[PDB]
Amino acid sequence: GIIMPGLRRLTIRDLLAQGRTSSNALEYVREEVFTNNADVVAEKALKPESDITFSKQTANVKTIAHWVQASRQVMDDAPMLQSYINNRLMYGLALKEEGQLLNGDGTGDNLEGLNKVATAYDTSLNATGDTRADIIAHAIYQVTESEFSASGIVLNPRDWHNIALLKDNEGRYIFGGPQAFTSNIMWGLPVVPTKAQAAGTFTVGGFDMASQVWDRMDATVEVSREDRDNFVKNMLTILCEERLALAHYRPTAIIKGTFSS
Amino acid sequence: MPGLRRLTIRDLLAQGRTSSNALEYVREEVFTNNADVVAEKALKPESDITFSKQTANVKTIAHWVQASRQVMDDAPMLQSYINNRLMYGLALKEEGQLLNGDGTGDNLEGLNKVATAYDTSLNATGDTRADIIAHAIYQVTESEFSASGIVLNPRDWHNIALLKDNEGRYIFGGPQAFTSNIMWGLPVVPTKAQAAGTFTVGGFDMASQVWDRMDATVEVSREDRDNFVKNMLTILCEERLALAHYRPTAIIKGTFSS
Amino acid sequence: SLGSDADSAGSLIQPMQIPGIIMPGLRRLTIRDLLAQGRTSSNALEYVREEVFTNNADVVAEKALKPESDITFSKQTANVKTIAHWVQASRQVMDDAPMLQSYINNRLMYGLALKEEGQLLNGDGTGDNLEGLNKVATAYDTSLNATGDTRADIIAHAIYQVTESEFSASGIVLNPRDWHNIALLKDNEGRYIFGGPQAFTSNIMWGLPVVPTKAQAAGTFTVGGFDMASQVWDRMDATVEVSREDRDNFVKNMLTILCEERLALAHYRPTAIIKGTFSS
Amino acid sequence: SLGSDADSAGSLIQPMQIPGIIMPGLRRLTIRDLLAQGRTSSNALEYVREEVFTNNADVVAEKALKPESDITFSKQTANVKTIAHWVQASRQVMDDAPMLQSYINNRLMYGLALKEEGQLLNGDGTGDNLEGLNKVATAYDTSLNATGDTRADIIAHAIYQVTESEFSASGIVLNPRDWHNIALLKDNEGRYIFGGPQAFTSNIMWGLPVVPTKAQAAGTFTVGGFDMASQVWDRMDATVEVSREDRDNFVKNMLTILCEERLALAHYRPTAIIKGTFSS
Amino acid sequence: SLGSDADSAGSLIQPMQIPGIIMPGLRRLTIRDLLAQGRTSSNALEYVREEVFTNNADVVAEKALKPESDITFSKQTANVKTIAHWVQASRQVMDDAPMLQSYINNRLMYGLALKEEGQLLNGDGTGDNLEGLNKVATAYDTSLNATGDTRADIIAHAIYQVTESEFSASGIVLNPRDWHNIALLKDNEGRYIFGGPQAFTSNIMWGLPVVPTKAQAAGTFTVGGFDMASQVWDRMDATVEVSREDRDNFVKNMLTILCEERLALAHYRPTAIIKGTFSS
Amino acid sequence: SLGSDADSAGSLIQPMQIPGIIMPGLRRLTIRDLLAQGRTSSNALEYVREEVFTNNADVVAEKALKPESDITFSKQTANVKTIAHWVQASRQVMDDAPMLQSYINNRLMYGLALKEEGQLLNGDGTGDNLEGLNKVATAYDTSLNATGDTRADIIAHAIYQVTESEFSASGIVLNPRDWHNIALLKDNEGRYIFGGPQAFTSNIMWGLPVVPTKAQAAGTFTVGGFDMASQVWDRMDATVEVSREDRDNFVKNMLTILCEERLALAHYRPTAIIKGTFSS
Amino acid sequence: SLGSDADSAGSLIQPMQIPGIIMPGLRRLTIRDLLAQGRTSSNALEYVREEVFTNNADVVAEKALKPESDITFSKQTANVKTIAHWVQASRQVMDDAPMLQSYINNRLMYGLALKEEGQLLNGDGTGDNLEGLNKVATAYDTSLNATGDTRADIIAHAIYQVTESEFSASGIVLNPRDWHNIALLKDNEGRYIFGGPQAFTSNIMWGLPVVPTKAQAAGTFTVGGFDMASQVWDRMDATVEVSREDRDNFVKNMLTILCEERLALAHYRPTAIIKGTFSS
Repeated sequence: GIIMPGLRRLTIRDLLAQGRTSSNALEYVREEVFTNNADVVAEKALKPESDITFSKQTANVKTIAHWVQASRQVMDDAPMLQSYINNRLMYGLALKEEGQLLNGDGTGDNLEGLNKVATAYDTSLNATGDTRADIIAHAIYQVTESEFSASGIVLNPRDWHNIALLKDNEGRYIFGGPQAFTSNIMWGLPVVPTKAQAAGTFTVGGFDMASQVWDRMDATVEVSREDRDNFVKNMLTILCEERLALAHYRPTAIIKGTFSS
Repeated sequence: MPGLRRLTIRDLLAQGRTSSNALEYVREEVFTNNADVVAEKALKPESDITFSKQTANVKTIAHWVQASRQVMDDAPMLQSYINNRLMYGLALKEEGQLLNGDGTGDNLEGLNKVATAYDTSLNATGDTRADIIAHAIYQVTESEFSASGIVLNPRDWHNIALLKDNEGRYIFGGPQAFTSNIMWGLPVVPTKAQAAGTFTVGGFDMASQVWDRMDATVEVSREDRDNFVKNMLTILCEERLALAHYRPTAIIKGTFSS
Repeated sequence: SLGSDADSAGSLIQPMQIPGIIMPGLRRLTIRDLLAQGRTSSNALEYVREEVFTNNADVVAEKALKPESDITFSKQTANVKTIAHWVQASRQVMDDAPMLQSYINNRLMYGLALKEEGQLLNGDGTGDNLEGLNKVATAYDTSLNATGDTRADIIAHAIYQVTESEFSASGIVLNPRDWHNIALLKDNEGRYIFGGPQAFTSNIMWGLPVVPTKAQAAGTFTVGGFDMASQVWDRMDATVEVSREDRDNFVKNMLTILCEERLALAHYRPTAIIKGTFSS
Repeated sequence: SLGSDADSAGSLIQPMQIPGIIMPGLRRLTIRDLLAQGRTSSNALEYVREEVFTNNADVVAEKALKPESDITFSKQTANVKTIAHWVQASRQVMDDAPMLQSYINNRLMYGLALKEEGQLLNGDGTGDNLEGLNKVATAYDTSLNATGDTRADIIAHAIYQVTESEFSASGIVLNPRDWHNIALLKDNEGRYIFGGPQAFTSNIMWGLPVVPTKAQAAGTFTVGGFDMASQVWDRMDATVEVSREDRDNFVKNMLTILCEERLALAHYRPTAIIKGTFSS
Repeated sequence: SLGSDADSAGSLIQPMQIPGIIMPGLRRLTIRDLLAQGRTSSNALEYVREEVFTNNADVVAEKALKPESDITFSKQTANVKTIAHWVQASRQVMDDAPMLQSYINNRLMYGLALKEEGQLLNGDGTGDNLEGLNKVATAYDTSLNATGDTRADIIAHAIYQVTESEFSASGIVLNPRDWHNIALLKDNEGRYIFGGPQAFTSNIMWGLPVVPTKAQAAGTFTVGGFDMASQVWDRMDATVEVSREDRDNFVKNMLTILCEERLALAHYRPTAIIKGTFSS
Repeated sequence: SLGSDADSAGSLIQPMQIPGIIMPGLRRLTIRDLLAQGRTSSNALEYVREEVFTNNADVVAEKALKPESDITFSKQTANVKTIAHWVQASRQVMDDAPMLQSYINNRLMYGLALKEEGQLLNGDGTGDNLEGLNKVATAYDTSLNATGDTRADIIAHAIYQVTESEFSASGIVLNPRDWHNIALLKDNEGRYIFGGPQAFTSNIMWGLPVVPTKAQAAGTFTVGGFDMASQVWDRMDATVEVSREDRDNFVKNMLTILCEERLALAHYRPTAIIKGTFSS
Repeated sequence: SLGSDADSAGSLIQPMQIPGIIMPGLRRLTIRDLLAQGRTSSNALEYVREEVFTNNADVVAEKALKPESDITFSKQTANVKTIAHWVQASRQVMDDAPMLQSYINNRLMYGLALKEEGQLLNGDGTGDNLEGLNKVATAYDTSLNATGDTRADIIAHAIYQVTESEFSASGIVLNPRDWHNIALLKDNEGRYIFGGPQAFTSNIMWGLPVVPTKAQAAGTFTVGGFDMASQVWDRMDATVEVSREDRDNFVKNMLTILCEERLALAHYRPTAIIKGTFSS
């Protein structure tokens, strides 16, 4: 009966379609333009021709990891401790796992993160005298234009906090009062608060189907004694690596913006 | 996986396995033979002999390559490929020593180093490159040992077989049958190791012997130094040899002054 | 008056028929038989060829650092190309000539497999022409040429240039005419090198099979270890399909015969293929 | 004086008669035995070969239109021509020379069978005359000629030109005189290429049977796969008939001897037959 | 001093007699046995050869009038000539040497046969002299002579010229001295053509038997199918008779030994024989 | 750092021993087996050879004085010389290394037999050196040298000079080098006389066996009828004796090894032996 | 010390005697065996040979005069000659050396038979000297020599000239030195005509056995049909008689050993023998 020493919210990784691969890099097809010309046709008449543009895209596999040097003795003395450290690095890694999935520079090392792919928020949607929550509501609607049902919201914890505590001109909580509160949800959608999301920034889309995460090697932990001089110093190097790749089937289905102030 | 040519050097030489640091044999050095006609009731000539213990050490040849741990998993059979490729790359440099070993320190006593110099006065006016090799074979006789083989740079040997009389006909083989590597009833091994313009001839079949201490192997480590922390994989390919040189007089090295 | 012609009884006589059509010159298909063949399913092929082998394995002293050798690789791609042609014939003709169809097929597969050979030998890479042998092929070493060399002297030189990559030369490809002018070589004295007037010589040179094909343009020659150097990838075997519903064929009482095939040429070691030009 | 002179006693002595006539040189009949033979029962022949094969087959881009190819066929006809000749002779001479009748025939079957070759080799093709080999035969490619070649080289070139149609050459035909000078060729040293003075060489060049006949004009030569390239079709075998009632004959005490033959030469593949001229 | 000199006892010694006269070398008579032989009993011979054959055999159009051929015949004759000679000898000698007459026979019978070949070869033809082979023989075709030919090249050419008659040659006749210098031919390298010094050298050239006879004048030569080209007809065999009553012999105590023979040379095919002269 | 050098673990590792000793190149002894080998038991040899045969045999005139001939003789002597050498070693070495004892014998017998062969060929003839072949040998005749002759010709010339003694040649003695240079003779074209690069030639010349020995000085050669020309007489065969008492060998713990042989070379016919030089 | 020096103890050792004498080169006799042999009983020979045969046999016209022929004969003489020589010896020597007498016989019979051969070939013919082959021999013809001829060519010519006699050649006689220098003939390329250096050339040329004898002077050569051109008549065989009472031999204790022979050389046909000189 081992007990987990971390958090219990929703991971961006959960909001995505997970899959396993074996290839070094993945090549797929991103649907571009869909010129739909379907119409009514009389008998003995010619029919409409629709068109579908396509673009060949490639998602490279990147690797994330870290290690720790420990005293060989200490480890053999406290068996339970080692198991703990292992189950700790998995979390410590999963945090920076999101960091990439969110703001992937798309460079030689970084991945092509969501924020880099997402369509910018439409400003003309903003009304008069409407809060921050209103903006997100507009974003959810802006997703519909991609012909995809929005599912998921990513905000900086500090921001998401103040948002949940919005009041009107009288003092009433915009959200469900303390009494009837449930969990991290909004507009009937899952909310993922992460320090990865920069303050003032936000992301919304139908992640559950827009983009999918491809796993090459599941996050694991390996240990070595003969690593370098670990042997002559009586050390134990613990490794925690994981290699994956992120694909993007629809950039339109994702949106990111900024809270004006 | 590249294919090899017809068996080389190693085959020309005597092969034998060992299990020691080095080899020690005894060769006769100077036989001061003063045997002569003797006048009656006079003092007879005094002859003498000199011996020496020559030692041939066991050297080690190897090289390694470190590849990305991921690269290996993304392509399984690659492993098997590099292995069969390092064995080759090594076995090539192996001959390199056997031919041009410096003998100094680490380097082995290569044939060309130990080999007795070629005689220039043997070259006559207007001789083919083949006439020279013919001369060499004779010089080998000055040791009382039959010539065993010839070693030439592939290109040189190539231009040799393509010789022709002042008529136009080919000497070795008329432009049909594959010209077999044979000169004056002697096997000819063309190796890149032998630099162009240079050549070697001798009674290899019993002039020198190659002693294998350890056969060529391929070992792979995952924890070598950084490796594990750099997600690297080290492939190793080593071999332990020992080259002996019984008769140095039965080996000639020269240069085509063409 | 009663001759054998139009004006008279000639109409009464029936010219004897010679059952069986006369199939013309059938060039012997080669080249493809010289390469490795294998079926595929994808429209493209990603392979790799050893580019540079920086081997520097030396002797190592005891307790010393060993040499680090390195290997360079070049990721290559072989795209699948399509070759074909069609024929539009009258539906009547087909019904009035039984075995005709069976003929046309065998007669198209030929015309098709012909351009196939023409591609493999002289590709291009650009457009749709596959990266043919000659295109990829490493150039000949002019330095090898000496003085007073024959044409056969050169091929001998070329064969050595193949050994550079380390691979036995599998065959030689020459234009029939050049090959011909070779078999008829005479020494500075007058007699023939190969067969003499007594008899013709077999298609063998320097112990290697000689492949003379109209495919190889005159003045050019190719040598290498084809059976290893490059492999052909068969996506779709050469097949013949026929449709009467095609275009307006149904309303015109017509048939459209199609003969197609999908290939893809992959090159493993260009270093093992030499191409050159006979100096006239 | 009683000499053997006419004006003395020569009258009494009668010269001895030598039985038998001195038939001139009998040329060896070839060609016919060379070509394929078969008999018919009609006045002409009809066969069909492929003429134009427009093969526009090629590589095709994606979504593109394919190359259209077309084929052409033609009905080639070979008519049955007739050859003959007659000889009028006095009935007196016929009765006073028994063995003669049976003789004339032998000298006619030959005379006719001789002009048979005359056609088969140089058939004018003009209306009545048969379309002989030379008229049909594809001309020799002058380009094949190299610099400083013997006559033997030329023939070697010829044979190759046959291969340029995918057909194995059968035999060679040259005027004896030309063939002679060839057999007597010698290298720059002085030795004979074919047969050393001790004995004459056999009739074989480049592994092919050589047929020397006065039928072939000097400076001209023919090569090809005769054994199959063309076929002689017999309608009526050579026959000899005699009539004493033939028109005027009877009243003038004459005898008319006739001899005829019905043939038809077919030329299936002309691409496999070459004819050229030596550079005198 | 009793020696064996003329003026001493030498008179007592009688030299030893060696039985048998030393007869000179006898030329191997060939020509005679080379041709066809057969005897007669008349004065001359008459045979007949097809003079001129007018071969008009040709392709005939239907309903047309056929070509007419004609033949000519000529009667050629061959006379019987007489060869002989006599030796007038004293009756004294004849009786004092019994075996002499017996000897003279084997010396006259031969002596005649020697002059027999003489006519047979270089028969003047004019008057009584038989029309020998050379006179009848067809002249050599100077046109055949090419540049850089040897003496052997010519004889080879000659043999071909015989084929123009349509008859294969069977023999060659040259003056031994000329033939000799032929067997000793060398290539531009010095080596012998017929046989290296060690070896002999059979009397065979170009597959034909060579016949060297001092009868054939130097510089001249002859080739043909002799055994079928001509026949020698013997009227009366060689005979030897002796008369003492001849002329004034009875009163001079003498004899006259005669030796006569009657021949008749028939030349059937003058076309199958060729005479020439080494232009050098 | 635990190394394998003397400083660390070098001691622990025992180098692998190689059984036996490496004897230098043993020159193949010839000459001795080239002559007649007979037994003896005296200090010297005596025989007699006809020196001068003044043959004046001639034609005689009747009753006259006949010619007077005369003969001359001489006694030739052949002394018995002695060859030997010794080596003294520590009795300790001998007892410690068994093999050495028997080894030295095989090295002294040969070491002697060599200087023996060296004597037989170039025996100074002075003092104790026996009169060797080359000294006794008759000088080559320069007159035989013709312009443009190869070294192989000169040898052939020598053989003839041997025949001048009515005795046939037995063998040829050449310095390995000179012989080698000969085997590599080329004709004016470029080919080899014996050679033919594919295979090396045997040691035979003009039917005579060739003997290349380093004993023969460079530029010098010998030819004759050795087997019947000269004879080697053995008084005492090669033997090896040892003694611990040879002089102070006792009080020094030494061991003296001796090896001697007694010979006598007889030269019967010097006229059948030749020696000369080449152009240097 | 006690050495083997003459002035010490060597006087006690007796040199081993080699039994027998070393007889010089016994030159092989030839000539005599070539010619036919038969004994006589007289002192001279008489035989006759047909000298001039005037053969006028020709063709005779009818009832005309015949040709008169004529023959001539001449008596040929062949005188017998004697050859001998004696050697005076001491009575003492003869008794002190047993086998010596026997030796002399075998050394005299030879010495004589040697000058016998010398006569037969180079017989002066003048006075007592026999008329040897060379004197009789019909002079070699000069015109037979053509431009660019070897020495072997000349001998080939000689053989032919012998044929003009109508007789086969039996052998060839040359001075060994000339023959030898001939076997070493090289073509314009440097190859040996007879036998390549490897092989041994046989004593045969132009199919005829060659006989090299010192008897034949250098530069001279003889060819013919010796086996029946000349016969040697033995009157008295070679014998050896010895007397003590000869002259003063008895009072000086001497023995005169004699060796004589009586021969007679006959030359039947000189026309079958040729002698000449090499133009060197």
